[PDB]
Amino acid sequence: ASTANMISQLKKLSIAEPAVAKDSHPDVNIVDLMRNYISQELSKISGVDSSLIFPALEWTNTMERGDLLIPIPRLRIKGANPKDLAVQWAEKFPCGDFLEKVEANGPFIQFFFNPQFLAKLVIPDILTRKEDYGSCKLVENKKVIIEFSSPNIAKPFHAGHLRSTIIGGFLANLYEKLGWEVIRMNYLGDWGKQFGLLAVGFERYGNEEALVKDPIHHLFDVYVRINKDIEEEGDSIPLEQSTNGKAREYFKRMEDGDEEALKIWKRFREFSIEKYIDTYARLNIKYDVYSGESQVSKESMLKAIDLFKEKGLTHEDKGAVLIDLTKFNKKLGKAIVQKSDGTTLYLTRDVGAAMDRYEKYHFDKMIYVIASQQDLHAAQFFEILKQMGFEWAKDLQHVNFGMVQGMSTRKGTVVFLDNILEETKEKMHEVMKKNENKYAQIEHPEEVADLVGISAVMIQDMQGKRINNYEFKWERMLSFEGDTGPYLQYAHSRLRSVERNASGITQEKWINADFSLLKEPAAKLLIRLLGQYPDVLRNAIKTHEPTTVVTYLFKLTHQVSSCYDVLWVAGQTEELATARLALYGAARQVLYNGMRLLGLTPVERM
RNA sequence: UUCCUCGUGGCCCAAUGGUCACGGCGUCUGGCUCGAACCAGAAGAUUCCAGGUUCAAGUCCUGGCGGGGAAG
Repeated sequence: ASTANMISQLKKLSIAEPAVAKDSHPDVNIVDLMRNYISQELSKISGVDSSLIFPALEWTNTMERGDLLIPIPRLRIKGANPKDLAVQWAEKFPCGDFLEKVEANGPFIQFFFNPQFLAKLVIPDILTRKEDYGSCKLVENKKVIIEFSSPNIAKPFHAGHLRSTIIGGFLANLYEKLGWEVIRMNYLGDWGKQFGLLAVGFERYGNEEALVKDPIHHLFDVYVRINKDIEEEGDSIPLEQSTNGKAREYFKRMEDGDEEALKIWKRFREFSIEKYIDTYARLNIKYDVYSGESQVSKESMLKAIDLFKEKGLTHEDKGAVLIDLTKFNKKLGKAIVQKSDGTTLYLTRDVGAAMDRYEKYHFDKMIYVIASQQDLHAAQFFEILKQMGFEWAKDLQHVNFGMVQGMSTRKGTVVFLDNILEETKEKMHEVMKKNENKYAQIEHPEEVADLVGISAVMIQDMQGKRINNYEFKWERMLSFEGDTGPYLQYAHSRLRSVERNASGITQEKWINADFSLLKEPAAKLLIRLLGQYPDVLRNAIKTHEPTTVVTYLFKLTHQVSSCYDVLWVAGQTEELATARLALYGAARQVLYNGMRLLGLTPVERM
């Protein structure tokens, strides 16, 4: 046997334990292949079980320290001296065609993959599976429900709601790529005093004809004014006669039955959902079901109430049903689940909704993409499902995120998301016209500008970890130089130009290129880069951070761009021209994959 | 007042507990006779403070300070 054989032995090798081996996928992750190899070999040298070595292998910070490394201390070898072991094991390590070099360094052992070896396997793999390159089957017939955005249709959809939307869109695409069935659910906040306020407000300032001219502009004007009332008349006018109370009243009429209200409501409900469907689509998102606070009946809600008692979780307080979660967690406190008047509160509705979902979908996992401002709530909610004894309770997860600051209707700082997009599109359109020759070759400058701007908007948000807050600033959405959406778009766009620029050669020929011709440092760094996308995605699903992907995407595009200035595809020998076309080709495919994963839309020209 | 969360270069920000902290912006020097929305090079750090756990801390623990959030 030999090299093509070692690969087989390594692909059908579960050196990892029943737990971690479910992570080893030598077949679709070059780094895993190496993890296997390195483990098998280092075991033969060290005497240490390979299952102990595998998880001790770490991907490096920068590509200067190798492709993987292992901290000897981690192996916990009694009385040993890591620095010596490193040296010993390192100088004796079999490189073969896999590794380029193994070098001891302090208590660590670094492993430098052989770029040639990588090239021959990764590019073809990438060029062949294309949109499925990063893919990996991490789950066996599992269904997940991801509830995201879930806005209150009675309030302006501003820049702040961009977050729960794109994050949820991301997790959805990510989960699918790793083998999950995904239900994209928008849990619309469409049943309460808030809508009441909007309805009342429409009587006060609404104008049926202006509504038709531009529903949204008018409705916003309505929202604005009616809200000035609640503010201006603070604690004066007695409830029944005040605006606020008048709003609560309108909701009563609905929750009561008033066929008159349930009509103006349903009218709004249908319309809003239509307006939303376009917006989400403009962000490459298509919900499977548009649920909502309304969709959870008093049946499901009360059935839950009984369960709280049935399990001895509630206590009576002057007619109100409460739940003191202290027993379970001091920080959780007490929660009102139903008030004296009988009205079940939102904490109870959420539990209803939950149970309803488990019944209808029998999901293996449900992800709640809410904002950090609902941390306590989310926690209580989860705790309750636990103590209710639901098996699935343990399959619920809350993915939070920081807030976009600088959005206030009463401060006039408010700016709708549809407009943020639009305004950015126009700006991107102008920079696009700065280059006549090129601009001329674009068929739909408008469509493309909007794609470019959206990438700008999305990336600037996904660059840092969800948890981080950030100040709304137009310059954040309008920048195109440096690490910005436009940067990725331009890289993708120029890699395509290079392709078109050499139609003379086609993909089929790329896969069988003489990869040995990709020996330059720049090409090596880029090759190594290419084989990490698979690890990136799997790590992405652990951190649930768009930034996990975006960070990679820039290292990739950065390296690509470096290469772009030294490795020409044009004016070369057909042999070298095909070699680099396969390199840039794969690079483009990976960038394509990642961008889509994040929810952006690659552009061919800009 | 109680709880949570963030604090990394002048500004934004990354990091599996694993070595001498990744990028962008600003700024300095260069490069337009397959896309310069770019590239090459330079300078800028003790990762908020006092400690602690650990072979190893930006990362974990306690407390302080500051911003944000939540509860009362």
